[PDB]
Amino acid sequence: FFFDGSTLEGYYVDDALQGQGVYTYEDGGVLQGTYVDGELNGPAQEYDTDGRLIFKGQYKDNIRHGVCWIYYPDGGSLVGEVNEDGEMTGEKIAYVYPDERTALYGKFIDGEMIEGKLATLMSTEEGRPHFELMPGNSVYHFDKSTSSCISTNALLPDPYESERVYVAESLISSAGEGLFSKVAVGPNTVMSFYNGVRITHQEVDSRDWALNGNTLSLDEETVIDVPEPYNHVSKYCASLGHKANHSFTPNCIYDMFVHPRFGPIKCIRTLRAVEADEELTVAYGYDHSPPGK
Ligand SMILES: [Mg+2]
Repeated sequence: FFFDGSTLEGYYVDDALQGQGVYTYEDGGVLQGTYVDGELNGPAQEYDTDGRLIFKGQYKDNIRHGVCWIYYPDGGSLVGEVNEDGEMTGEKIAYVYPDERTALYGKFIDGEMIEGKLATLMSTEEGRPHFELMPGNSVYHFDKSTSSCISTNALLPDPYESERVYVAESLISSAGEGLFSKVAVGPNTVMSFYNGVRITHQEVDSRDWALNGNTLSLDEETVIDVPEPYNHVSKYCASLGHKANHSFTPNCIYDMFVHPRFGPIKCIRTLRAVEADEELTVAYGYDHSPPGK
């Protein structure tokens, strides 16, 4: 909120704040809230360590109250009537994907997805979202990978990804399979997720490189990998990000993603507009060298 976000006024009654106020959190979050008698009461917006919106909702007696929005840097969000304690815990909470349409609506506990059914965000009317369950039995839950288990439901595809990309034989290369866009999309579009087993950089750096075909560093402490049963689509297709080939002229980029089912992972995001049936590629780099030598 440096250039948009309405800057506001407040007034004091007996040394107590009324109206708009700003408070900084321990982690650095900046809350712009509404105050009634020096306590949070009314609409509030929170911003991260920069000017980006990470929360929109309202407080009652210093506690978050009704329908609140939580925004992730990747474009996803979590929305629902909050607990009496201000926590995203209820039966009507939803994770909404970056298209602000596809959603997983259901039971959440403190922001964790316990039972999210596929749904579509049908309207907001600009306060509260309205969801409609999609036809079917598609349910999802927070299921973060370990060092050996990639997923409790390896053949259950991510529904957002499945409408956007598919795996087929690559034409502009000889790396075998490739990842292709199903639809035409503009730049900055999340297309696919890179989930996998969670291992250590020391593990990847010290083992035979032939085991590192599908390795991707997630942060300083961990590498995401799609090891050998799972490198086969018949054994794993919950996510398909590892199928995107590497190139010196990529049309996509790896990026951090907060996924309600997979947890902290990376995703594939377009660099430019991409056409239907166009192959998606990411740049060579530290965790995937160019051919040769
Ligand atoms: Mg590859």
